[PDB]
Amino acid sequence: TFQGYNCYSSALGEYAKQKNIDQVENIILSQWSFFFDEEQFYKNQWYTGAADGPVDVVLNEDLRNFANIEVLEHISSESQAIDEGRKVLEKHGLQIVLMDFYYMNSFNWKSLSRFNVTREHDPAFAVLTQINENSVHIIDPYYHHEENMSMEDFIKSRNSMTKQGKISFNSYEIFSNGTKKSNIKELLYYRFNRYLQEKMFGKITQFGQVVKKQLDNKDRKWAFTGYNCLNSVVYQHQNLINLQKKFSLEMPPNLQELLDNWALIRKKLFEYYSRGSYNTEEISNLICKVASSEEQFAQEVLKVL
Ligand SMILES: *C(=O)c1ccc(O)cc1
Repeated sequence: TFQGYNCYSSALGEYAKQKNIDQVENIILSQWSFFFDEEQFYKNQWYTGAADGPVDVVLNEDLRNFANIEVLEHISSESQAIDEGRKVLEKHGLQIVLMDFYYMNSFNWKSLSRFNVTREHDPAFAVLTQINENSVHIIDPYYHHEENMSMEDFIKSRNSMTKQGKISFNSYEIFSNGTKKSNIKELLYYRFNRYLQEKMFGKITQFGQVVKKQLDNKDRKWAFTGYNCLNSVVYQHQNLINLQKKFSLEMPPNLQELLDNWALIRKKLFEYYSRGSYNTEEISNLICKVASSEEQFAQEVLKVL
């Protein structure tokens, strides 16, 4: 399945790939973003990484602004959701749905030695491919997993209260109003220019300073949340490496090194959470160092691209 850089972008891109909808994948693969929300940090919601969620509104703006592609949110009800689903499958073949990940658990945490897989009501995305009498078929494109789910579990998952709001059978419809094609260099220039002008590297520094202040926080789950949140940043870095390879782009020479720096930050957050270490000072230092490295990298991308 199409990885994207977050659950929402993975779902849009998987839909786009299966239905050869032009430009959606390229606009996702060329995204360059960082956010930090101190209020979400202290409510242990998804507080950093590529984009606020679960819907990536900045990506929606990019799709409209560059390709004249709209993403329309539909809201439904218990009585109407499945019949509306059948009509969507007849007309478009797929439906992108908001789902409580509590009912999906698409990722094998035991592969990374985490056996205490704490259950959480978190909104995620699935691509619905088939409606049966007592079951549906879904793809979780972010975790490259597909399953048959009972009709009961499907309906429950689409109607549950999560830590990040109330799901009411929400579905996302991508429609092109007249697609403008972009060169990958144009899409990257706009993103890197926006990254610098909005001082997104500054939000990395803020994250670093907040990590330093958790020295004596007895609660460590911010570090697991941070670990999960930063997978989006690793994916954007890998996506840009893949774009560099495909289109023979000129990049500053330290792109792989930056990906490695984010992978190390993630490793140390995971080790801290798992009581492997006691090193918030070290983690905060690495975050503040990568903030400056990312600012410098972005300035150099605008020069050499
Ligand atoms: C994507 O939306 C998503 C949600 C929740 C988890 O845990 C992982 C991925």
